[PDB]
Amino acid sequence: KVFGRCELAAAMKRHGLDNYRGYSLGNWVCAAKFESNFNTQATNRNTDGSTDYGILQINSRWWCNDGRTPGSRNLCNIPCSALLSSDITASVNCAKKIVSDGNGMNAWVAWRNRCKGTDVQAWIRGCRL
Ligand SMILES: [Cl-]
Ligand SMILES: [Cl-]
Ligand code: NA
Repeated sequence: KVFGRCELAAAMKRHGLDNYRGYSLGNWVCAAKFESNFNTQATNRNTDGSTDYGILQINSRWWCNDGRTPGSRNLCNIPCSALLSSDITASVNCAKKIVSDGNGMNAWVAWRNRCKGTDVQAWIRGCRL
């Protein structure tokens, strides 16, 4: 599924991401935009053989099992394919564990490089929340 901007904001707000660990809704929408272009089916292979999955590009080395990342952990206890569903619930629940692990949203390289320190509220402007 390819979300619209306001549609995704509404879905994320309902799943409890607005101000989760102090990160306002605009941060999560901005990160999803630049990680996946709002596409729940996005995948990208990394140089170490791990793969990033889904709307928030969650990585198989630490967070989910895809059966081909040797010596990886499965800290969210999910198959990585669950992160590609049109229902973002699995992605959101796993992202909550990532953002709580100490490094906040710096875990997402695109957030660090393209959202951090910008006017992230612009990403939810005009949406009916
Ligand atoms: Cl915001
Ligand atoms: Cl933080
Ligand atoms: Na894994």
